[PDB]
Amino acid sequence: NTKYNKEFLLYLAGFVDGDGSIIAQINPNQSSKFKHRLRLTFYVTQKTQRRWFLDKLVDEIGVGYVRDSGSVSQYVLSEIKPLHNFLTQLQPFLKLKQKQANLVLKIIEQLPSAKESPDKFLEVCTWVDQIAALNDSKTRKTTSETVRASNKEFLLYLAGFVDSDGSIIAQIKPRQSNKFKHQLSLTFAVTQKTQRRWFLDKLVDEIGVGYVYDSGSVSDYRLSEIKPLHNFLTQLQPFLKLKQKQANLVLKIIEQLPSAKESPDKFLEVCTWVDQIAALNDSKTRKTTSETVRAVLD
DNA sequence: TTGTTCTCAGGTACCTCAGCCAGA
DNA sequence: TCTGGCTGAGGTACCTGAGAACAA
Ligand SMILES: [Ca+2]
Ligand SMILES: [Ca+2]
Repeated sequence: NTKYNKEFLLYLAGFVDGDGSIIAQINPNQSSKFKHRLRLTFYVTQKTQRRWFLDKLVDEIGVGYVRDSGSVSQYVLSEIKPLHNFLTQLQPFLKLKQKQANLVLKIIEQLPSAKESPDKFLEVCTWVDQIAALNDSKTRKTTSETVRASNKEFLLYLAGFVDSDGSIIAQIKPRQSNKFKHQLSLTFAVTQKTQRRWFLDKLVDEIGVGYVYDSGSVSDYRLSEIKPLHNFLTQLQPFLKLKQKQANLVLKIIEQLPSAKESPDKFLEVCTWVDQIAALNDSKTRKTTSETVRAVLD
């Protein structure tokens, strides 16, 4: 049994709450004693361009594997002993997926019994149900019914959730009344299905600043005020693993706003910093760029 | 002339299942 | 009959922009 470092577990619990998945399944199976086979899996998905991150996990956790699916990759752990050992250690730090974790640990321990009785098996399948109910389940076929046949601790965890479900954005917004016809915009955002808004609300309390906004079926925590933002990113930046470049770039920009609102040179140079931030992001619908701002030649 | 609030939306990058096979 | 490595995809729940309007 490997013991995992607490700091590793804090960050990881956040990223897992963000991009991870804790899953239990009943596999239709003729060979199986009860025509069904239970699978338990922990997943971390990420764009293949960042599979190094998932490759790190394999090394740090020390078990599991990484697979590709064209554009997107996954870390996967289904081996039972190690899975229980890992989840046992991770669950105290989970906030969104903690109930799932614990249910998967219960199932794992009750296994030996489940396989030696039709009735014990059934009960266990009703835990798989529960887990699926907790997840954003949408394509599940085989169900049990079928079978009837401390500030550093918060910043480490918050870095994790931010590296996964969050976004550090910098924008150049076209505007007539602006001295150089464009307005700089910096934003820290965290996104979440509106049914977990209570979580983005918690952030407003813990961070001290910002607001939660709703739209369609999702909500955002957003932070755009130049001061608070600089304060926050200065604190949070040491603990980021995917978005550290973006965080610094935003701090470097904020520090050079003074001299940027003075000369068309500094302004256009700071615009290239915005370009770099979007390059680093998974940018897809960006319109106004620095080259655009180079119409300032007019 | 600037900062900020508040909502919307394109295009995925996730999540959460589905399943087959070889080995012991 | 059991376990773990490996593969495919449905349908969002995110990310990362956009811009109109309020408040200075
Ligand atoms: Ca998520
Ligand atoms: Ca992500």
